[PDB]
Amino acid sequence: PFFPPLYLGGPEITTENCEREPIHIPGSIQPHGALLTADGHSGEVLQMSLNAATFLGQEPTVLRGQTLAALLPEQWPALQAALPPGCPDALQYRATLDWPAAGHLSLTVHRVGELLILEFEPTEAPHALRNAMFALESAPNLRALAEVATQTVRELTGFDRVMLYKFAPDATGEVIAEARREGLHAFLGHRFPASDIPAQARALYTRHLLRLTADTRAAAVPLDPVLNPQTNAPTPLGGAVLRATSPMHMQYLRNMGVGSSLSVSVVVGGQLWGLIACHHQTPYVLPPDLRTTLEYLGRLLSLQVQVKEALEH
Amino acid sequence: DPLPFFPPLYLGGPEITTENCEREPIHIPGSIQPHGALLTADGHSGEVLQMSLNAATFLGQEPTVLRGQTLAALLPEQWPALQAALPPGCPDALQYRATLDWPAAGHLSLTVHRVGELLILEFEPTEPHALRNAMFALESAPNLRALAEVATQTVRELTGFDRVMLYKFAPDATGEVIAEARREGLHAFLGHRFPASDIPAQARALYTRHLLRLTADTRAAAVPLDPVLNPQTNAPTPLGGAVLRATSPMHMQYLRNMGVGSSLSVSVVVGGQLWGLIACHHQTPYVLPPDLRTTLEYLGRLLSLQVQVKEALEH
Ligand SMILES: *C/C=C1/C(=C/c2[nH]c(/C=C3[NH+]=C(/C=C4\NC(=O)C(C=C)=C4C)C(C)=C\3CCC(=O)O)c(CCC(=O)O)c2C)NC(=O)[C@H]1C
Ligand SMILES: *C/C=C1/C(=C/c2[nH]c(/C=C3[NH+]=C(/C=C4\NC(=O)C(C=C)=C4C)C(C)=C\3CCC(=O)O)c(CCC(=O)O)c2C)NC(=O)[C@H]1C
Repeated sequence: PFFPPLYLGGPEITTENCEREPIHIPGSIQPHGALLTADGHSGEVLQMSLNAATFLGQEPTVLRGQTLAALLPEQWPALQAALPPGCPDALQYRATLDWPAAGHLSLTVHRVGELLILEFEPTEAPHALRNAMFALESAPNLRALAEVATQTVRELTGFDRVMLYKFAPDATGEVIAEARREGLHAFLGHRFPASDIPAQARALYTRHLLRLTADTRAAAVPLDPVLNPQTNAPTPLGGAVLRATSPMHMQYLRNMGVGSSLSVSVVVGGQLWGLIACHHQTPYVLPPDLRTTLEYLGRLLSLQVQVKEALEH
Repeated sequence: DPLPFFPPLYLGGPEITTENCEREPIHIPGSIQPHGALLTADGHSGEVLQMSLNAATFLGQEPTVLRGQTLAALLPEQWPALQAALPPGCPDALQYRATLDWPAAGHLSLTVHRVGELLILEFEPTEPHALRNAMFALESAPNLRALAEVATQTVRELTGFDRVMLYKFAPDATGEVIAEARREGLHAFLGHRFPASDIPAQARALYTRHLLRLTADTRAAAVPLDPVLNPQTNAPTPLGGAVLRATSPMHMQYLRNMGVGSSLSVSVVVGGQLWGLIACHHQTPYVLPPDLRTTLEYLGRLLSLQVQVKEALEH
């Protein structure tokens, strides 16, 4: 099963119970964005991140009464149609708001049962993606495909190190390719145990395909209330990219000397084949539109991995 | 019966009938569609060899001036990028794309690929979260039918085409419209079935490698290359990888007979075989700009993946 989260007086995680930490219900988010939850029917704002006032420019109480209808007039009917009751928690809808306080915000919404989860992040506003797609397709074998993928991602993102991590049948890991800035250690060829990406983590990475930590020293921002009014239970955040990253897993990025990280899951035959793993030495908020490019690349790599593995077997 | 290609018309080959369907060399027509321009150049020196006859009017230069310069001089910023992206021995399927600001012609899209020692350069005029939203909707479709319907409707919304069908090949290469989105008033093709020779086998092989072709105007005359043969080889210039390459007159006649002014399709490729086709119709001529066509190319790949996934959920 899982332990209760901390804020419901559950045990503090260790290296003894690595498999039961509820990474999907931390009750908090990373501070480079803001999150609201809301009722599926009424559009009634039920929870907000204590930092919402910053991004939205709204007097705190104003929000926690109001309706999405009021708050987002153009958007609220689109949401209603895009995310019908009963849809999967994996389905997401995005829009760009030209919002008074903040030039442009990206809005990302998904639905978990009766709750809409809304994420707001700063945003903005060429051929590198098309060029990359053809490059991946003409790679002659899996090894070269891995090399092209890591190089392409590094060029698109500027990340200090981009690896292709591959899981063995027992969940043992292997960096099989790596693109990195001069003057970093080389993790190419190394392996790591199946514990280092635990079992509920690989389960969530199978369904929600891109997760990231923007600053390994930033404090999480609580949800208020912490419990969903609807249920008097924890809000599932597993499909939110803003959802707080396990302090366990941030402590290990710090011990490595990483200040910003990001992965895209590579899913083949319904299973987690491997990750596109990116490292930055300093804090780094990759904007939403560039993340989208990596999300596309994730799908394309998933296709090409199968194609390429089929021409060996 | 499968038989080798005839020589093209310009090398004294025969004209094409219902008898000799399978034997047109559809890849080497010696000509392009008039809404863009094409140059060929030597892959090592960058000497310009062939050009479409309309090139002066896209590129704003006399032929003899174009042909008298190397790509190093014509494309000083792109020439080194081309050479890195398209190394000798690379496959003909690999494409490099850039946008140019050309004085006389505005923003041009440049698409380049390499066939042996030849570079082929295509120039076309070029011009929010719809793709991301579509990607997730496709993935959440519960079964093959719902996927097919979401895919057709999405493509129609993105493009404005009068008719978008998903066309699926059977094992005998007969096909069948399994989903479609269509303009009000058009008659349905859904569930119809069409004989194998409707898409003959020399073109199904080509659609397994080069995943997007179109006819922008089914009455437009093709524009010859000049000279017609590659001076490197005194042989035909391979245009199977060029979206501009002129479209065969037997195909063009049939689209005309169906009342179509504009066509397009992306291939859906599963396990190395052509599974089907996102076919698009418009009643009037219609040019879809290169950046919009890129969205369809990306959807072609997504759909190939999702078709595998939906079919595996099915035994
Ligand atoms: C006692 C718990 C441990 C633990 C937990 C844990 N790990 C993740 C996710 C990841 N762990 C990774 C480990 C590596 N990072 C590397 O750079 C390398 C190799 C060079 C390895 C083996 C990786 C890559 C991930 C994926 C996430 C990412 O970095 O982008 C989680 C899940 C966190 C979340 O879902 O928010 C958890 C709880 N990992 C351990 O190694 C032990 C100490
Ligand atoms: C003697 C040869 C004949 C022939 C020539 C020919 N046809 C193609 C390609 C296509 N034919 C298609 C037929 C259909 N169009 C539809 O709308 C439907 C159903 C609703 C069918 C069955 C299709 C879809 C294609 C593919 C092209 C596209 O979709 O855009 C070619 C190859 C063209 C080229 O690569 O240059 C040729 C030479 N067509 C015949 O019917 C026979 C008599």
